[PDB]
Amino acid sequence: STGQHPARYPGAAAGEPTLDSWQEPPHNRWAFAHLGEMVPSAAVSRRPGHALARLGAIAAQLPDLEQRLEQTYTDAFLVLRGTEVVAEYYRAGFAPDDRHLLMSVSKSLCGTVVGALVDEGRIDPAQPVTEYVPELAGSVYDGPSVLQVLDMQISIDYNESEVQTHGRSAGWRTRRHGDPADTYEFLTTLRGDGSTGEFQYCSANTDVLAWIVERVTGLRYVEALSTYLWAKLDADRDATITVDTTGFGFAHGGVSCTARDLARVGRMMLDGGVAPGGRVVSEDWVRRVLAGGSHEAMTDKGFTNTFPDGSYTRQWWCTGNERGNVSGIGIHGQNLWLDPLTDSVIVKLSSWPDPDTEHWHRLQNGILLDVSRALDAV
Repeated sequence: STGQHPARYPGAAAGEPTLDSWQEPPHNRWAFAHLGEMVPSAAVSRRPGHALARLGAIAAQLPDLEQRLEQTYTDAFLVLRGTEVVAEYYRAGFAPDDRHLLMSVSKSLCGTVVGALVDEGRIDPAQPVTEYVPELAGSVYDGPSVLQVLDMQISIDYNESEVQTHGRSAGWRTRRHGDPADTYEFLTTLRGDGSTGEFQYCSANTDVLAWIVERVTGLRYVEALSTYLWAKLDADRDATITVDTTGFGFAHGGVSCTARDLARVGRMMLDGGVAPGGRVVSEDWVRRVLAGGSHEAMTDKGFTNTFPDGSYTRQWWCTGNERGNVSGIGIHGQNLWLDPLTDSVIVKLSSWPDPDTEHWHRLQNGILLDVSRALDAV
């Protein structure tokens, strides 16, 4: 048993509605206004072919930038310098206001929600996970602190299999018989040797954070992500997030939004944690993110080969490079990239044919770094 979870609507029974009950009362009142949460759905456009390239400013310094973006399967690219959009690119068929899957850039959004609750004094990172989610007793999350989840310094037996099972449990892939019912149940199945302190990138960590958020606030993670972050950004559009059969948002990977709106998250980070709608996280939280995590914990050569002094903290990758670059990162080429030096945010949303190869990362990081340097005063 995974304990109490936020009801899908006021008074809803646990787990209700399901794909088979949503037409029945009392479910149908909510379901009729939220059917996309139950059944896959397409937009029917209220608006009735060519790539949009407005690289302009930095185009002078980077002549072949558009070709480089094409080579890295770029769907949306946006550079925010201060409060100004100084460069934009969208591939043919992807509109400026279209939303794009964030993959694990979603994690950095989740960490931000956790940080907001730390700022409020409702989460103490030093406390064990089980202080907030007792039902994780007996799992690999029995013992580690919330901060160790945030920094992903927990040794976990997570086949990178657990990765497929995780997706099946959450509805990203077709369910197999014997699979856990939902994301919460999947998390309780996870085991490890009990060691901590070394970085191990594991998507399960972020979903535990979201579960903690739910227990602390009583809100569905879907709503917490809005209340503590999205609704304070003055975003152009809602974000979306995939949900599993209990309505639990896929915190570690399932958010989609526009490139411009994602940049508003970076802007908030470079503004000391303050957004147009109010403070999201504390100045201290932002400083700790920009400062990085323990370097010695970071033993992922896939990262340190490019960023030798890099680290990871609070759901952000920290390059530790001379620019102090930090980034949200998601597979197939998603970055929410911060360049504090120039007070700039770079959003790149892509669809590399492959999820995570040295080849694509090399090309992608080359672009992000070149664009960052192009923004330097000269």
